Amino acid sequence: APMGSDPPTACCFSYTARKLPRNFVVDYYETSSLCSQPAVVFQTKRSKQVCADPSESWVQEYVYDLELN
Amino acid sequence: APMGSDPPTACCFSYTARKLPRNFVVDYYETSSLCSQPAVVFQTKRSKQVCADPSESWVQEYVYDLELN
Repeated sequence: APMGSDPPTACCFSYTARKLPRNFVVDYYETSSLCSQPAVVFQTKRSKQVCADPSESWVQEYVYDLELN
Repeated sequence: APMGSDPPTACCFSYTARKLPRNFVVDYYETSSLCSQPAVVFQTKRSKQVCADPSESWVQEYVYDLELN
């Protein structure tokens, strides 16, 4: 059926500059795909969501910890 | 006070390919600014929002009509 048209896309334009302490990341969220530059988004406690360069190994590590417990 | 962190940004990655008939644009919405590539978003009746290249004169014209009545 006629699906949506072509809305924008929540793509990160940059990233923070400090690794969020595990005590500051209760969850996370990934970007879209349309834009050729997706990224991982960490959800904290006194903020909302923070973009993170997947190129930083610590980002992949925190994601793994979130996949576990 | 401690504002938000650095959430993603609703930036358009592309644009439709056909001018939306005036009978298909009851309103519109502009993108953010963080990303060096903002754009205008038209709100239709059987969709939601559609990105549009501000380089197309018809896009600037429809925006003017929306600023009037």
